[PDB]
Amino acid sequence: SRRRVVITGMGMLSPLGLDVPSSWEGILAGRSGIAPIEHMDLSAYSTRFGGSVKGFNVEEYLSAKEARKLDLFIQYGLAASFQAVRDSGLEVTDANRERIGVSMGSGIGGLTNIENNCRSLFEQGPRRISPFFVPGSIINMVSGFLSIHLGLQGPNYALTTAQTTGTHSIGMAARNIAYGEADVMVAGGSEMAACGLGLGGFGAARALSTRNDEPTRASRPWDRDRDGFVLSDGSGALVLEELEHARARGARIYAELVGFGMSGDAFHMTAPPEDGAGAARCMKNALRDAGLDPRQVDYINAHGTSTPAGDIAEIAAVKSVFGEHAHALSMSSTKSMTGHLLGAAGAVEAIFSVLALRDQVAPPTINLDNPDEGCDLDLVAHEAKPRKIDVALSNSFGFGGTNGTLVFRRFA
Amino acid sequence: SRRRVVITGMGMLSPLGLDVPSSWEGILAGRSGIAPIEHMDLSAYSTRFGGSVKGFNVEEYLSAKEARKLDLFIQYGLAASFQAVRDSGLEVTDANRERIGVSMGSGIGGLTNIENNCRSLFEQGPRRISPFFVPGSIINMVSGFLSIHLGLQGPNYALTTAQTTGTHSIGMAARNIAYGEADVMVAGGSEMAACGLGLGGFGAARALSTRNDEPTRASRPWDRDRDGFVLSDGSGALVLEELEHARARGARIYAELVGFGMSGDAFHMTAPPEDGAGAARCMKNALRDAGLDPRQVDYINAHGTSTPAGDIAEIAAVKSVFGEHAHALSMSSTKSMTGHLLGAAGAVEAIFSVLALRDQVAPPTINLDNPDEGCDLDLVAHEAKPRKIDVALSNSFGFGGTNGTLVFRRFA
Ligand SMILES: CC(C)c1ncc(Cl)c(C(N)=O)n1
Ligand SMILES: CC(C)c1ncc(Cl)c(C(N)=O)n1
Ligand SMILES: CC(C)c1ncc(Cl)c(C(N)=O)n1
Repeated sequence: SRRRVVITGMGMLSPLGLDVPSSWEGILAGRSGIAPIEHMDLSAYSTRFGGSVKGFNVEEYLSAKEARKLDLFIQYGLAASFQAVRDSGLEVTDANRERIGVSMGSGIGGLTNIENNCRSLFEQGPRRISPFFVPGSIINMVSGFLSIHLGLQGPNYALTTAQTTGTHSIGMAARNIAYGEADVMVAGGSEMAACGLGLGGFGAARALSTRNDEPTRASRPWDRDRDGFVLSDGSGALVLEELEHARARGARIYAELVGFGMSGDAFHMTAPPEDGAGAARCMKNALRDAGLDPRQVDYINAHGTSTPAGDIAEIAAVKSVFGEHAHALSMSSTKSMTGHLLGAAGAVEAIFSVLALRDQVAPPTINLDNPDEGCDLDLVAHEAKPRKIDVALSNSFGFGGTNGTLVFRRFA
Repeated sequence: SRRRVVITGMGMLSPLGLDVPSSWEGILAGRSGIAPIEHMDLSAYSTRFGGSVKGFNVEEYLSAKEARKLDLFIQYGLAASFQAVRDSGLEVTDANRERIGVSMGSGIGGLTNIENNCRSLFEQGPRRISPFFVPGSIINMVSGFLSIHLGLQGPNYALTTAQTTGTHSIGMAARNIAYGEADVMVAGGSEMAACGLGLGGFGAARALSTRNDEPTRASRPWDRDRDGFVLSDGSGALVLEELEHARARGARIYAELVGFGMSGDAFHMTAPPEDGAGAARCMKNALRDAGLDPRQVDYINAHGTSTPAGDIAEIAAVKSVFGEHAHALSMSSTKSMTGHLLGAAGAVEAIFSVLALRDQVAPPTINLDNPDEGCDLDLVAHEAKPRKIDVALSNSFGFGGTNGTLVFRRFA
């Protein structure tokens, strides 16, 4: 029968820091991680800024021999995973290695490496493709390399559900533990899509903010002057652990994962329905999964991408699920500060939701100068709001109409 | 407890055929779908052959306009999925659409689209990248597009576990149903990596057979003259359905899905351990999941890729798990005929495992002219073997040491 799941360790790379505490300090101070991109020339592009990871030292985590063969998204995923496992205090042994698995996902994976090898192929021929091209680029190799480095022999897989990846990865890893398939899972996501194909492709879809002259103001969820999402890089990883297994080893427990919901919009390849019907179905699934009255929800980490249709669909979904209580909870988009980490969005946002619980503070939605029509909830405009938070919900919505909701609560 | 899961519908594109019965007819006749790749200059490449889908007509499924937006791997996944749903007879309604979901995966995703958009970007700059590049290339768009087309509102996700994708997708979809998160799932995988990037990428790792003179003899699992796997394209989709749901509407049931096993080798990025210890844990996990003794297994659809180390690891793993029964079961690699469909391998091989049960016949391992050292199991060399099959296993063992096993049983 279904076991309880707690969070015992967290790890992160974000545009705000090279770990969780540094990222969280940035979140609570309303700091932007968005800046013009330096790692390539973007003068031909309609968007030239993003949330880059600043000063990432892979030689804190991996031999340079290994690092040189792995896409940045794998390096970022391993870094966050290593942080999370160290943070957990968990020791891997012959007695437990079969019971510890990994589910680290990505939306796109090793686009930079694939682009770079495509350029080699076209200009120079196939003999110039890297021998490490496949294992260094495909999405499942965060899970793969983490298992090899730590000796994890439990379920080993990867999700790819676009902007919902991190939320799905964490939810389905919790189900693995709940149902007895594992006692521990390392789960989350990683993304580094900031190459010509990534910025060019989202640019071709007119999905990105073009606020090149004021990048820190570009990401403005629910603001009347929003003009698309900001592309950001990084990773989130959590150690999920069965409750009794955590208790038995004296683990520090951050929070309990009580609820997971999924749904499909079955509406449009890229656009959310205006009424947020699929998002509402997904949150209701999650609240019923957690055995909660919707009034128990104190804080929502919104998807809040700063798109015209996405931001308003989320207000419509929260109002439909929570009714009058929609005016009592706090909802914020930390994408106002971090931008959109795509496959890693749900992973860093789950961590922010757990830290909202630990610290009893709703993070701000920065740049919310002029809330749009009907965006009249507590969106924690501009400044962090200390408040009672027993239950936190993290939402993600993705291309394909794919929705995920995670429900966390304080653990006593 | 747990609900029972049955197979009510199947769909396929393979190198042997454009549907299940044509593909299966090729399998039982020992036909090869391997040939030199056409409409492509592979002069500078060390491998110039593989398993192409021949004569695929996407306009049987999609309008020309909707097909132009989607990578070939997505088109192939949608063709298999539509076939599977049609085969099942299922009627989607407002009363059941929240209980019907999708988990169709891919190993490598939209390399063809990535190539063609790289060409545009490198030659003409980012403003010539297709607007549909991102939503038409990402792995979760088979699940996305299928959900939108059929109005499926159930769990909507995509796995990417390299060569294990199709096996994991089907197994985790079976869990969704068993644990009451869905009544119906469409599950499996699709792949189209016979672009330069796939032939070039696997070729740079020297993972491919280079038997260009005789492509049909290239894929020769357990034969002493094997020299790596053969790259192939296509898709497999199953309709998985809760047993009472299937009985209530009078569904034709092909077989029961009784077991799902996962493990991680935690050994190496691309090569299995010599003794196949991970593959052995995974098969034991699958049989435990099914409450079956190894003695009850009649038929194994091997991973059987035609790599020197992979093939010998699987023999060791089967001898370890099955002991005095390892010679009584029959084990074959249909990759001897189809080549290696990577993420779709596990999907088409689950369908071949179900059909082995329906028709009481072990498909052949063609090209097994000279079994290697210690490859003395019943490998069904050369020709199909009619026999008793109550229980059939399908194994997938991929990059990152990620393992999956499905256990199917006759239903009556
Ligand atoms: C199994 C037989 C009846 C068959 N032949 C061809 C096709 Cl394409 C299909 C299908 N499921 O769409 N089914
Ligand atoms: C499985 C059933 C519904 C089906 N689907 C597709 C085809 Cl092609 C046929 C047929 N050949 O009459 N029958
Ligand atoms: C990229 C190469 C050097 C590499 N890096 C890390 C690992 Cl863990 C392995 C492996 N054991 O398969 N190989």
